[PDB]
Amino acid sequence: TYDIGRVLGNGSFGVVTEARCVDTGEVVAIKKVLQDPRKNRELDIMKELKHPNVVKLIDYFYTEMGERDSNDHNRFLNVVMEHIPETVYRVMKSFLRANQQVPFILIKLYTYQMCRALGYLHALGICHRDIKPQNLLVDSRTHVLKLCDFGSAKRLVPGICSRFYRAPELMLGASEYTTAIDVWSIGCVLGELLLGRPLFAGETSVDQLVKIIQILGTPSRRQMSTMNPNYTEFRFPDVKPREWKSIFASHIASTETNDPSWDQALDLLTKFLRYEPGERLLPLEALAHDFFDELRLPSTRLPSGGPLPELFTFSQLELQNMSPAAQVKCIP
Amino acid sequence: TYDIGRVLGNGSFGVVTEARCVDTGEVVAIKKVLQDPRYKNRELDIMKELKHPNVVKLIDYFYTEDSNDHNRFLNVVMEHIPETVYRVMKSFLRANQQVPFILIKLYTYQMCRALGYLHALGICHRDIKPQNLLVDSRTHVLKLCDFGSAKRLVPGEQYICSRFYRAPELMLGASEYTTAIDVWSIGCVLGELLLGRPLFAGETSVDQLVKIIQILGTPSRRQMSTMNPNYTEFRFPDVKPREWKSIFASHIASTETNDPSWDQALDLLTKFLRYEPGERLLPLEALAHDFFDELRLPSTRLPSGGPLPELFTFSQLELQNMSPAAQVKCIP
Amino acid sequence: TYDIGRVLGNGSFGVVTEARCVDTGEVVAIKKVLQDKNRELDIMKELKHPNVVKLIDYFYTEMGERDSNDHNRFLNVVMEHIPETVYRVMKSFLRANQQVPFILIKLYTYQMCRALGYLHALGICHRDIKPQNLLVDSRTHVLKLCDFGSAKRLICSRFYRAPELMLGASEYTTAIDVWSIGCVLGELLLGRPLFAGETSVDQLVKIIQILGTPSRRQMSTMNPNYTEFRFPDVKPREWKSIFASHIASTETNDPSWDQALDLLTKFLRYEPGERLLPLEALAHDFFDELRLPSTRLPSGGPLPELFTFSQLELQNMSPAAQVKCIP
Amino acid sequence: TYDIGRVLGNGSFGVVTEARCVDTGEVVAIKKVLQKNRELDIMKELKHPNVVKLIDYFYTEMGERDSRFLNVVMEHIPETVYRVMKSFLRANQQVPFILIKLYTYQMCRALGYLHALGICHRDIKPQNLLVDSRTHVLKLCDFGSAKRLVPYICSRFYRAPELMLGASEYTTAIDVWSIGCVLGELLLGRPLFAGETSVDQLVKIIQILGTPSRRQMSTMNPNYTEFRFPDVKPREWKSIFASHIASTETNDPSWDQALDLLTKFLRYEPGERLLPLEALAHDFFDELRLPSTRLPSGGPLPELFTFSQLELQNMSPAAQVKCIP
Ligand SMILES: O=C1NC(=O)C(c2cnc3ccccn23)=C1c1cn2c3c(cc(F)cc13)CN(C(=O)N1CCCCC1)CC2
Ligand SMILES: O=C1NC(=O)C(c2cnc3ccccn23)=C1c1cn2c3c(cc(F)cc13)CN(C(=O)N1CCCCC1)CC2
Ligand SMILES: O=C1NC(=O)C(c2cnc3ccccn23)=C1c1cn2c3c(cc(F)cc13)CN(C(=O)N1CCCCC1)CC2
Ligand SMILES: O=C1NC(=O)C(c2cnc3ccccn23)=C1c1cn2c3c(cc(F)cc13)CN(C(=O)N1CCCCC1)CC2
Repeated sequence: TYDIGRVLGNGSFGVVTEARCVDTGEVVAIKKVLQDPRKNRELDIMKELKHPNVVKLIDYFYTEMGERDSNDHNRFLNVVMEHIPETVYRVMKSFLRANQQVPFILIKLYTYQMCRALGYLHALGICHRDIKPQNLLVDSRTHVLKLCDFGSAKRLVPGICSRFYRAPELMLGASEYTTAIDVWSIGCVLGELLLGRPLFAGETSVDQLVKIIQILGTPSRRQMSTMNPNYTEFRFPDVKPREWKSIFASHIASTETNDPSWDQALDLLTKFLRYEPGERLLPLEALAHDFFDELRLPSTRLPSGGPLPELFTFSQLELQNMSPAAQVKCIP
Repeated sequence: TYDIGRVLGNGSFGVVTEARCVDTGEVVAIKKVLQDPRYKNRELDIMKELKHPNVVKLIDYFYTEDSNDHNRFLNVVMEHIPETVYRVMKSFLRANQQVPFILIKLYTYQMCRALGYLHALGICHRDIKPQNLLVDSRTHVLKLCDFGSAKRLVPGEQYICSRFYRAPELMLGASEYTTAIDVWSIGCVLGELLLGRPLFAGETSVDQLVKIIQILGTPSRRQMSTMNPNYTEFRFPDVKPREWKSIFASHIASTETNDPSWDQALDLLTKFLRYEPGERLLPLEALAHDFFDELRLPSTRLPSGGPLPELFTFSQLELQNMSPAAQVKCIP
Repeated sequence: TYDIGRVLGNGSFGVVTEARCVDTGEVVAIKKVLQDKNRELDIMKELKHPNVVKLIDYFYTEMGERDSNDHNRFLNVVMEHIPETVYRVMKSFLRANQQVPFILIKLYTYQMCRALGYLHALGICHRDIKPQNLLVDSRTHVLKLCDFGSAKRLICSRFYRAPELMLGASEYTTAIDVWSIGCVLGELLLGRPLFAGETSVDQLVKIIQILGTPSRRQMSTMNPNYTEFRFPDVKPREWKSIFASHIASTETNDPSWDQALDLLTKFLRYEPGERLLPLEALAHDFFDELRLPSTRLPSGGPLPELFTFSQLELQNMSPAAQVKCIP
Repeated sequence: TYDIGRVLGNGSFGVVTEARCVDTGEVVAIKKVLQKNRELDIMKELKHPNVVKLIDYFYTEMGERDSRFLNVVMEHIPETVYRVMKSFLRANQQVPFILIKLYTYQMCRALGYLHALGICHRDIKPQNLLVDSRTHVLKLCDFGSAKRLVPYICSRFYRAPELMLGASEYTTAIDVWSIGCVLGELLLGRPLFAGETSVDQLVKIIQILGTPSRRQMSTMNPNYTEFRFPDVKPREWKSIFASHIASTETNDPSWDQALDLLTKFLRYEPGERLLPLEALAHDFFDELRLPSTRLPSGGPLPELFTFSQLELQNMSPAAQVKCIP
């Protein structure tokens, strides 16, 4: 049913390629992975998701190979998905090359839809576990953002690489963690969208723990125990917490032009990037932040002038995972 | 001119699959990786250079069959060896049996010699682990492979997700290192061969440094900085150095007639696993160690009874990169 | 003693698995069969030959009680491990749309004959020779017999079974293994089974369509209960007809095609008594290439063991065969 | 959940072993196969008085290395028709007619059920027909060869003639032919067409059914038309059992009804072989429908008549009034 043509980089190690569905002429994305045919976690998770900001699962099928053999005729699972041409990663580097900041309306739209998508996932009990700009699909014309790449997602049963966006509890080898690790990533994406470069760029985990400490300050004994208990008494150098207003001072200087956006973005950044995972602002709660107040005004449009994408038709599971204060605030 | 059938696994990015050469009837391994024909492939150029009894032979290579494409598929054809040190180890583990000292000697020797040659060309493998060490049970030949991470370390430049066998300088944001990182791996493999489990098994960059310190002791201020200068004044908790006979006490206990095997292996383990990369015993130099004296006796055989594999017909390049003291000891 | 791992497949009446010998690190095959004395193990203890699997060890494993139930007892036969079969090598070339090179057809057929000649010299009949039983190492191109669950001093296969067996014969000779040798030479040259019928009737017809009608007397040397039994009358075809297309595609100014087919005709004969004996076959011109000193594997390597005949092998070779076979 | 113990033998593939369910103490049979299965998928569909119940299934791993066992758990019954047969054979005695009727009936009803789901068993033989000596219940088992036949195993004596001619395509009638061979052996004390090979067997079939016509031959395998086969005359079933009919006599139509039922089963043309659910209404089973009939033990007869809706749907109207007592 599909013409496979041209490789779109690499997903969860498996290969992702462009494809045309011959019945409709439409282009789709096909991630082919090597499964053992006697159960694939990513595809079972994909079958559950339905949300305005998650890639649609379209079809799936196994490659034939034909060559039988009393060893392993391998077999390849083909997951067919909605094709969206860009990522938040690309839009950023496009603005970077232009030495220009992403407009605050796009930063608001992207962070919102990322938060809403990750809240749904967490409401189903699913943790994406590898949120980074390279996974946040974007449509330049409608500025829809969709989640994708669920090769690392998992239903965290009580009892991954890409290092710039991992939660600090992960870099300390926490043997147990919560869905909050995605919230730390949300903070890192929002952070990079505002800064023009990663907030905590470091080659290894040691290198990053330092850079996080050089900003959040030295973690307390109690904070350290909420991340990894085995390190409750592991002492770090005593660094005093630096504050966002300072790090972005130059950006606030050059850009800022009659906007409280910078105050709201940095406040929202603070509520995401917290050592104690339980103290991190939950994603569906975050939708109510004043940073998104612009998106609920009726006269707000895309910079193009076109209409805003889907933002407000919350499902009941979305509403159920919102505090009463949040439920009143989000109604546009 | 190959019948491609059955996937062996995932190498550096690409997939490796078994294949039959239709001209000779022989079985080979084909690693298919996603190249860009407009650029150069590092792994293939490196392999094109290697000729050594303990490196996989490069047999052939070819590209497999629009604008906006660019992404083509490089097919590298190599010698097929059906096992790894990884598989042999987990084999003995299940039997609650220690790998015999004759094999621990054979494998570590051939690994050192393969890595000594590699260094003599200026190449660094950068990801030595049991899974890369091909083994043939019948001859107990060991060969290096998986050169997707190899590189001719050029002073002045700058990310691997292999966890247990990386050198401490790598787990700090080093950005400059030497071929000594391969020697640290040699130590971890020899360590695991003797212990039945990884010497420093911890899931993250941070957890492992901790596990290494609980054994090697806290690094001195100068030992740090020969690893990563950016962390010279970084103090760790004060751990006392453990004794290898302590870690191996139970293994040393069970195996009666300790002989110098345990003493020579632990002396050789000590000379590999050193914080300062510059103080680590060089791989060809290691060949002359007393641990391998059994390999040089004329009456020594494999446990099967068969003859020992290639061990001593050193090339001229090997000799030039051996201290004169080592050469008289190594040539039997 | 042994670490048991991968299941390689199914032998005669049991499962065969990979295993590591803990003393040596070597990989071996263990055939575990239900000992509910074995014949196969007695047969295995006798065999020593370059082209038979080595018997390495054996031990019993029991599950349950005894006088209570019937518990279980299992014979575990430990053998030399070879990683491929002729069956696998064949299907590999088939997928490639390629003929097995004549040097490998020579090597495999030669070594198969020698093992079966030795086996027969002991008076043993293998009784189930097929590509799945002919172990091969691509690296050396050594061929070894295995799977002796049917061997016997005088089956569920059908494609490589002799015509006498498929006629229900009660008595047979060791020449049933020579028919199987030819059906393997045939598949190596045709790229597909010479006689491939699902059943034990469909198969005789496909044989008849090539060998012609067995004479009144020929049918009597196969199964006497069928002498005066008439079959449809087909005229015998010629192997050069059946292989005409292959002989064209593979061309060459070599006598291999003529020599290979001359050997096929001498193997595949209705009369068991007229079939070329396995050790006599070694002297056939087909294997003259193997006796040249300059010959190598296609790889470039040395040829496997081919000529160091034991004294028993020599006793079962005609004097003409002895001068032709010693290089 | 299970203690795996004594090995009972080999089914279509894999080994079957005795086992105890630790929860109930009950004994069950576990078929362990090396694996979406077909046999397990088919087993999951069947629920009928004369098919083994599938109780459970579970997989064991054993290994964890780069480059599985299905365990099918079933109702345990300690005998087969095969084992009951050798019992009377060794006893120099014929299987009682009430038992022949019971076994053939339950077998027909089980295969009739199986066909109504579109499944073909393809390897019915005495060794597959479980029996309980106490109740004389018969249940089908060993579905490793079953398949639904959307248009290669070594079963010998009970294969249909179209199968022994390797017919690339066939119908569920092959199970009907086996029913006939099982009934036949129950009456004769030995296989009807026992031969070392297929050749020996067609020869034995030809010596009884006579030489097949071209069109009969074309309903089996279109190939081999007008090809081979001497002129052999059809023999008579009453001749074959003449010695048995003497010794027994009985003054009963049992021998006539059995041989009539044998004739309607063992026919070259597959479409002309008596369908199984039809077979239940045959006069042979009239005794099983009498209220005063009991087992030879004195006990009650097993389940025989409480037909599901599908069983009724595949019975001719004449058959339904004949079968309901
Ligand atoms: O349309 C889609 N539906 C999906 O599910 C899906 C998908 C599936 N797995 C992953 C993993 C990461 C990112 C996206 N995906 C795509 C899909 C859409 N592009 C992709 C690209 C590579 C790729 F591999 C998959 C996709 C290239 N590209 C991109 O911007 N990149 C790739 C990595 C570096 C920069 C960020 C532009 C569009
Ligand atoms: O025969 C060969 N010639 C080569 O060049 C080569 C090769 C190329 N890249 C790599 C990376 C790692 C190891 C080997 N290779 C192989 C090659 C040989 N086996 C391989 C296996 C997987 C694979 F993907 C490649 C190969 C499985 N296996 C094995 O023990 N494993 C795989 C990883 C976990 C356990 C260790 C058995 C032999
Ligand atoms: O190493 C060995 N030493 C022995 O004695 C021996 C052995 C014992 N019984 C039999 C029966 C048939 C073939 C070989 N054997 C083996 C042995 C070696 N492989 C085996 C395979 C299955 C198996 F079941 C046994 C073995 C798989 N395979 C293979 O190519 N196949 C299996 C059947 C279909 C295709 C042909 C690759 C290697
Ligand atoms: O209790 C059960 N529930 C099932 O499903 C089932 C079963 C599963 N597969 C097959 C295949 C053939 C026959 C029965 N089965 C049994 C089961 C019950 N016996 C079995 C015997 C062997 C065996 F392997 C399985 C079973 C021995 N025996 C028997 O009379 N034999 C065995 C073959 C030669 C003579 C006939 C008496 C009881």
